[PDB]
Amino acid sequence: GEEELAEKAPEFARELAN
Repeated sequence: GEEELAEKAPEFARELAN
């Protein structure tokens, strides 16, 4: 359940920083 988020990782790094 962590691969899908790592393979796609949609604007996750930014949303996570904004």
